[PDB]
Amino acid sequence: QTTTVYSLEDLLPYLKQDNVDVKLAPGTYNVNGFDVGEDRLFSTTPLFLFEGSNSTYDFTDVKLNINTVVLTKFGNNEVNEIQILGNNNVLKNLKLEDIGTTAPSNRAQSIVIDGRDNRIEGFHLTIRGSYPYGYGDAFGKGGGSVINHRKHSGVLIRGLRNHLKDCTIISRSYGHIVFMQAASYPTVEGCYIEGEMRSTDDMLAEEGTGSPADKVDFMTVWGYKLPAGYMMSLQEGGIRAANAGTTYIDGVEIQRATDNPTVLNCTIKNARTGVTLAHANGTKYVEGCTVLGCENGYSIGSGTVVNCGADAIYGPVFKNTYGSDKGYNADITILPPSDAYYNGHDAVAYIGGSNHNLTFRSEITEIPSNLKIMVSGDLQGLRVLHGSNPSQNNFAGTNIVLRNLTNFPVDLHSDSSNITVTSCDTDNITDNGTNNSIEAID
Repeated sequence: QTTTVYSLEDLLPYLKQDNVDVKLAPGTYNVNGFDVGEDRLFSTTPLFLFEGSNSTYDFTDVKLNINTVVLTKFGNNEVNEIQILGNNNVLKNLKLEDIGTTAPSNRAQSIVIDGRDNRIEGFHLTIRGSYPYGYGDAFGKGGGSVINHRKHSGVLIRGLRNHLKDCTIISRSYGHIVFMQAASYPTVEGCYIEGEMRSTDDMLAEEGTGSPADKVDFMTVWGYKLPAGYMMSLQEGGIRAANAGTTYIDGVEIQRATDNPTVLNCTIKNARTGVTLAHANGTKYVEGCTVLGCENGYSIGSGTVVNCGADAIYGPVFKNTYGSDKGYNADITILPPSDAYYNGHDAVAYIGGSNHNLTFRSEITEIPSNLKIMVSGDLQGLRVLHGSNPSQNNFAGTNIVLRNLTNFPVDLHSDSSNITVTSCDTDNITDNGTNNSIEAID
């Protein structure tokens, strides 16, 4: 009942068919610039457009090598290597690697998942080729950039009930590793997600070289010269819900926020954010995850984070995004450091909003002197200095349960009120808020 094909040329017709069971024979397949043309195999982008429904595609032992020059062969248009438009499709075990580091002419997304009830399982994806690469988002991630960009993202989850399962996503590109736009009930489960880091001091050492950052005198889009002392990711989000977007389901174009995301048992390493879902609506659930060396650990806005862990070497494990945050319930383990501490944010957590139930657990005995649990106050975060992103800093906290089962100190700012604090040690808790309760525990 399974059709096996032995070339990308013979694969493509099946992508336009419904109810097919297709296997691409074990082997290596190469997509290079010569392969993209009007009379060539890849006439249009997306390269692999899964338009059919109710189909299964097996890519076991398939290595698909896509030369990044392909990202420049479609004019000034977005290039997507893989897009699923149908429903009830299963794609499994493909190994996809972006070859070379050539930047996209405009922008690129390796995999885009529209439709409903699709699953991508067991993929191994390596993302390469973007501009600028080496600065993170310091000189622009959207419009009005200090340095113009050609972003390359990895997996874009849209549609309805679409599922990313047991995948490895390695990024060496300036883009989100895994993100959700206009997605209803997306689920990310069992995935390993990894980017790479670079200190702002290393960036600043480009002074005099004529680098692109050197030529703008390191003036960031946040309004100030790039500060030393921070560790940045070269990628954007690890698992992120975008603000708003467009998806396609059953020939219906839909503009909406992401809603009801679920993230289960994922390890995220060296991204801008471990798991950030504050922009998603509906029920948010994050369970069993590990976040290592990210600039921020967990920021889902509201919902549940349970049985999760983050280390604190490069940024806070937990951040309330806005003062409008409400009903954030979290049980987070501060993991032992995966590398030396280089956390310029001067906080292991920033807590604000109202009606939160927060538990922090750790075995760490050696606490860096700048690391503190903050309830309200002026976070020294890289992107919120000197009034930048003002809704994400300097906001009040009210009616919050804080169970500090850690040796980390707690600072309650004067904008904090009705904070119920239990801690291993209350001697390192400073309270300048209103009607805060502070009880020690064994």
